[PDB]
Amino acid sequence: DCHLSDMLQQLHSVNASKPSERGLVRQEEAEDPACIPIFWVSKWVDYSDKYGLGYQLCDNSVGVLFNDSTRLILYNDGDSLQYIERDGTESYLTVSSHPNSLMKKITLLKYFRNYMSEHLLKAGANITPRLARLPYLRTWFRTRSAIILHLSNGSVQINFFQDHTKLILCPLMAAVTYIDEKRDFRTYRLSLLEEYGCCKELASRLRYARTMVDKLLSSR
Repeated sequence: DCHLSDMLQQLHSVNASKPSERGLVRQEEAEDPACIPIFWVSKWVDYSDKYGLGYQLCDNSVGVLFNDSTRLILYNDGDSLQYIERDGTESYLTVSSHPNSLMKKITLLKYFRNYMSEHLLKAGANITPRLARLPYLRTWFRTRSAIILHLSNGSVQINFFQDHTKLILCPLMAAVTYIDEKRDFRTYRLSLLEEYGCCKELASRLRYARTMVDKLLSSR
C-alpha cells in the first residue's frame, strides 16, 4: 500500500532525527492545528473469538469487521448503514428497511454499540475536531503491549495497554496525534518534530509505531 510506505518514511525520518536528544525540546512549535484528524477510534471491542471487532469512531458512529471479512457501519442518525462485502463492494441501506439477510449482522453490531455505551469510556471525548469521507477498519491486530487499528482513509491508530497512551498517525497530513495518560490531546507534523524535537515519551512510542507499520506492510 502507498500510504503505509508513506508513513514508514515519515516515522523513520522522525526517529532518525532522535527528537528526544535535542539540546532543548521545542515540541510545542511542532503543533499543527490544520492537521487534527477528522476521525479516530474512541472505543473498541474484541469479540474476535466468535464475531469480530466492533469499534466506535469519534463521531458516535460504530462499525464491525466480522470474521467472514465483511464490514458494516452505523451512522450517528442511528439508522443509516453501509455494508462492505468481502471482495470490497460497498452498498447503502437503512436498518429500518429491515433487510432479512443482514438482521444478524445488524443485531451483532447493535450489541457492540449498546455495549460500548454502558461499559466503556470515550477516548478523546475532549479533542477539538478541526469535510471528508467516513472510513472503515481496513485491518487490525494486537500484540503484548498494544492494539493497532488501520483505517481506510490511510490512518493508523495505536492504543497501548499498560498506561492508556494512544497514537493517531495520518500519512496524508504526515502528522501524529499523541494522547498522554491525562487524556490531553496534541497534533504534530512529523517533520516539525524532526526540527523542534519532542519528549522521551512520544519519541519511544514513535519508535514503536514504526515497528507496527513494519508489521502491517509485512502482512499486506
